Amino acid sequence: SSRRKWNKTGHAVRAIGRLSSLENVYIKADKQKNGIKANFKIRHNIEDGGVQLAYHYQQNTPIGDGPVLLPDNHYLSVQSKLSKDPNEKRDHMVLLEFVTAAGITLVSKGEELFTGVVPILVELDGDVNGHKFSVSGEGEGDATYGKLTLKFICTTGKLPVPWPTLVTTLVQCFSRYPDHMKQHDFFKSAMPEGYIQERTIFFKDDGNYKTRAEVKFEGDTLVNRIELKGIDFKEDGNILGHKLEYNTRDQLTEEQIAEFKEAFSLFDKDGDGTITTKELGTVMRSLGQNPTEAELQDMINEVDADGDGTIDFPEFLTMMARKMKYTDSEEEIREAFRVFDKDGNGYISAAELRHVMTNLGEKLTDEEVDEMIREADIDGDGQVNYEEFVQMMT
Ligand SMILES: [Ca+2]
Ligand SMILES: [Ca+2]
Ligand SMILES: [Ca+2]
Ligand SMILES: [Ca+2]
Repeated sequence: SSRRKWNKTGHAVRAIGRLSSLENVYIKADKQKNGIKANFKIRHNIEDGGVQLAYHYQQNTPIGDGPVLLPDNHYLSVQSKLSKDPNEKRDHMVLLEFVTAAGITLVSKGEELFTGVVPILVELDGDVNGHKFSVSGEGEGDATYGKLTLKFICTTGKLPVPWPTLVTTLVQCFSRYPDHMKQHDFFKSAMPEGYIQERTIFFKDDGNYKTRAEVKFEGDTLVNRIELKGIDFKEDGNILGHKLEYNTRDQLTEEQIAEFKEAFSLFDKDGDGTITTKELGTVMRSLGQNPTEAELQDMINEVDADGDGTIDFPEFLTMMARKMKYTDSEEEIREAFRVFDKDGNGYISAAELRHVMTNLGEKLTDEEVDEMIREADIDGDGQVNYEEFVQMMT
């Protein structure tokens, strides 16, 4: 019951950390190229702990002359699930993804090509630090639901980088745009003739990928043909060392749902099943921060799938599930620590933890605070240090 009070307060602090970061796929118009650009950050969990970040910069430009839709700023929100085919002997990846557009609060001819199930083919040739490879993929897309299902095989044998590092490179035309956002769908507007998609992908503390792809219909089939070049990777880093987790570790016990609901209720103080800017502002002040109305709006917008300007319960569950699927960076975890460690000395004291609990509205007398400090205090100094916090947080 003191482990329930860490869990709750921890989840709240994590929720605020999610709402204050930029996890989606940000798309903007690029009038000079009659297309778009994007930027986003991908997290690759490192198998023995930690996260490997990959910073993406993207440009798309139409292959044809016909007119295209240039969007207002918005984002795509991706849910990916990687798995293995138990009968496949070759080095491979099975991928299932659901992609939805959002970020604009409350139809081109190309879009007609996507109203049913469309076969897909993908072909990639790569070269990373001189290690060459090829990948072929096939499956289908159902843009009505933002859905893709694909299987990929490394046709040259063993893949010299981890599969997850290639997911972004391996058809954003299959995204589901909501009815109020159909005029911002560049990708389908450019079909059937297609677009060129280019990226540079920076793997933090390591090398980079450069990619160029052509995405277009070839008969009935939507084809993505790509070349990729990787340079400057460390032979012992996460990429060439194969130190990244493959598998989407996507639990969500009913128990975990229940813990997220408890943190939800800390925000949703009128119990109506949705969090407003007023409510989010209340929580953040009480934790020491002082956001403006604009920032609170932008925070909500980051996870506001229906665009009504509030975070409803299912939208909060979705946000929290994703925040637990991928590991936080050391900078992020330190930030969370600093919410508690108010004097910055590296130690959460009983006094500091009371101050946060008092301030967040809990009745908890000196007594139970102690009980909480004690629960987390591994080395018995009567305080919680960074490493004890990191553990209390998993
Ligand atoms: Ca509410
Ligand atoms: Ca909403
Ligand atoms: Ca302190
Ligand atoms: Ca301690």
